Amino acid sequence: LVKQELEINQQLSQRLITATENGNQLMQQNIKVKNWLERALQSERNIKEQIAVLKGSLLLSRILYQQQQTLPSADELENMTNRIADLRLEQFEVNQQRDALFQSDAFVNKLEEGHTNEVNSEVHDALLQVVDMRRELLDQLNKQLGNQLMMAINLQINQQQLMSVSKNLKSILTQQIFWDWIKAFPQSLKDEFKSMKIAFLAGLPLLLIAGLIHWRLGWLKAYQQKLASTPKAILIDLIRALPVCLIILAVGLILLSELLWSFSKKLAIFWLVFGLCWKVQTSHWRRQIVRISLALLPIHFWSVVAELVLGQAMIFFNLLLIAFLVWPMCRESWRDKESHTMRLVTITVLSIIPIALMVLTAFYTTLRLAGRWIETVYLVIIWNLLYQTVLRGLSVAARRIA
Amino acid sequence: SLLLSRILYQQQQTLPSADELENMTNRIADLRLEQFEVNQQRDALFQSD
Repeated sequence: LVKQELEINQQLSQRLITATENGNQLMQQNIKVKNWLERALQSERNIKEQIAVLKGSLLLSRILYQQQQTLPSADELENMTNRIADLRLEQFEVNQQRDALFQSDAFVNKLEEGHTNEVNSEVHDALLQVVDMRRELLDQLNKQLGNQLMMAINLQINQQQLMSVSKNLKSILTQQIFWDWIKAFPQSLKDEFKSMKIAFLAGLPLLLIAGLIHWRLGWLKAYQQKLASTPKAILIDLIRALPVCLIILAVGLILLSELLWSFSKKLAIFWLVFGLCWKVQTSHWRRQIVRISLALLPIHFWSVVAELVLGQAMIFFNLLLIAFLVWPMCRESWRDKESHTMRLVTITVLSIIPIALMVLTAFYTTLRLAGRWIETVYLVIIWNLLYQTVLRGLSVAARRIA
Repeated sequence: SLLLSRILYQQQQTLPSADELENMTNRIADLRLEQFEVNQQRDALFQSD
C-alpha cells in the first residue's frame, strides 16, 4: 500500500524536476529571443529614420545589406502552442488530483477500505503522511508548471511579435530597394562558385493520369480530325494542351524546395505558352518556337527567386539574342507600310526592355521589369490568338446567317 | 481537446445528484400554519387572569 504511494511520489518528483529543467531552458531561450527582438526593434526604428533622410544613396544599399545580414532568423521559432495546451491540461489534472487528495483523512479512509487485514495504527499514519507529502509535491509541481506556462505564453507572444517584426523589416528593405565590372567579376566567379557549395501518391496518380491521357488524347485527336474534315480544331488543340500542362504541373508539385514551387507556378503558364505553338510557316514556327521556349526558360530560372551579378551573365547575352531575333521581324515588318502594324508596338516595347535591361544594369533593379514584360508579351499573344479565333467564328456565323 | 472529454466526464461524475431534493414546501406551509395557531393560542392566553 505504502509502496505505491512512494512510487507515485517519486514519479511526481521526477516529473517536477524535468518540468523545472524544461522551464529554465525555455526561460533562457525566451530571454535570448527578447534581447534579439529589442535589438531588432531598435535597428528597425533606426533604419526607418535613416531612410526618412537617406534618400538617393547608392551606398545605402550596402548598409541595408548589412542590416539584413544582421537580422536573426525567425524560422527557428518552435510553435509550442500544443505544448502550452499540454501544460494547461497537466495543470488541470494536478488541480483535480489535489482536490481529490484535499481531505487527507477521507482519502486514507477510502484507501483503507477492503484492506483492514494489512492496515494498523502505524499504517494509517504512514498513509496520511504519504498523502500529505504527495499533495505538497503536487502543489509545488503545479506552481512550477503554471509559472512555466506563463513564461511560455510570454515567449510565444514575443516570438510572434519578433517574426512579424522581421517580416516587416523584410518588407521595408524591399520597399527601400524598390526604386571594370567584368574584370572584377572574374574574381567574383570563384566566390559565387564557392557559395554554391503524399508525394509518391501524387506522382503515381499523375503517372496513371498520363497513361490514360495518352489514349484519351488519341481519341480526342481522332474526334478533332473528324469534326474539322477551324475553331473546333483550335479548341480541341487548346484542350489537349491544357491536359498535358495540368499533368506536368501536378508532376512538378509532387516533385516539390521553396524555389521549385515558384518555378513550377511560373512553368505552368510557360508550358501553356510553349504548347500553344506545339498544338497550333506553322511547320517552320513549330521548329522555331524551341528557341523562344529555351529563352523563356532561362528567364524563368533567373527570375523565379526575384518575387520571393553572376545571375545576369546569361541574361546579358539573352537580351542581345532577343534583340537580334526581333531585328529580322522588324526588318520584315518595315518592308510593309500600308499594312497594319499593331503588333509591332508590343515587339518594340519588348525589344526596348531587352536593350534597357542589358544597358542600365551596369538602381540595379532594372531586371524587375522583365517579369512584367514577359507577362505582357504572353497576354498580347493570347489576345491576338483570341482575336483571330473570334474573327473566324464571326465569319462562320455571318456565312450561316446569310 | 480530445482529452477534455475525459475531463468533462470526470466533472460530471463529480456533480452531486439533485434528484434527492425533498420538496418540503408543503411542510413549510404546515409550519407556517402551526406558527399561526401557536400565535392565536398565545393571544388567547395573553390575559392569564
